[PDB]
Parts: sequence; C-alpha cells; structure tokens
Amino acid sequence: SGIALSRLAQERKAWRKDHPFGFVAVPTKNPDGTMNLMNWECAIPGAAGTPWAGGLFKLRMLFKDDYPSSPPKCKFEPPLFHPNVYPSGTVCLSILEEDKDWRPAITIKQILLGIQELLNEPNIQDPAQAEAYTIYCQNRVEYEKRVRAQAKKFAP
Ligand SMILES: Oc1ccccc1-c1ccccc1O
Repeated sequence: SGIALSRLAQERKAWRKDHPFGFVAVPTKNPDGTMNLMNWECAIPGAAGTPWAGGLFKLRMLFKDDYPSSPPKCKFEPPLFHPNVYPSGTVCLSILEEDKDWRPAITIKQILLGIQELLNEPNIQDPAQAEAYTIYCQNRVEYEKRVRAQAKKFAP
C-alpha cells in the first residue's frame, strides 16, 4: 500500500526527530531483512509518580493496508493487567477505533502518549477485561498493589 507506506515513512521520520523520553517505536523486519513499516515494536514507560513508574511496557503496533483510514491495532506483549486491555493484550481506546475517535491525522506519538495516559487512568465505561475492572471498582488499594507488582515485573 503506497499510501500507507508513504505515511508510515513520514511517521518514522517525525518520531526519530522528536519523541517522548523513554518511549521506543521501531519498525520490524521482513524475512528477507528489509524494513516492515506495517509492524512496529514499541515500548511505553510508566509515568513517574504513579503505580506504573519504573515499568517498561512492550507493545506491538499493527497497521492495515488502508492506514491511515484505519487506526493501528495496538497489542501489549505480554498482555497487561488493566481494565481496558483485553486478555489478548489488545488495547481498548476510543482513538483506536475507526468509528469512534480515530482521525487519520493522529500520529504514532499521539497514540503512544494516549495509551500511556490510559494506563494510569482507566475508562470504567468500556471494560475490556473482567478481573482488572472488577478490582478497580471494588478496591483501589488492591488495584494499585497489583499494578505496582506488574511494574516491578516489567522493570528494565
Ligand atoms: O523488546 C522490545 C524492546 C523495545 C521496544 C519494543 C520491544 C518489543 C515490543 C513488542 C514485541 C516485542 C518486542 O521485542
């Protein structure tokens, strides 16, 4: 997809020039060793002063041939404990759905910062996983204890 590949090259150029500290976003490779702009390996650092602090959370960003008509699928690998992350690892976020808040102009930086924001502020009106959501609603202290354990587990 010429349109997708052209935009992804622009995203890569912009990201390399200016990106938030501690974040990573790099295209993967094809079997022949060439760059695969359709599949990116990324990492989001937990925000300082939050229960996520010190964690580095890996996720994959997968683009469809019609990007930027469609948002990428963003998937934590491995899956994370969080009310808006499906058990598969897929992130549930309004800007990541075409018929909700996705706009073609949204950048990879905006996506990764949006997901970082989501990590520390769940949206209780769109639960994606039963366990983290139930704990978040029933016992915030227990919820944060689980989050801190997870951040420690994913410390670099
Ligand atoms: O290991 C990483 C280090 C830095 C950024 C991303 C990854 C990664 C992200 C998703 C899937 C695999 C991966 O290796």
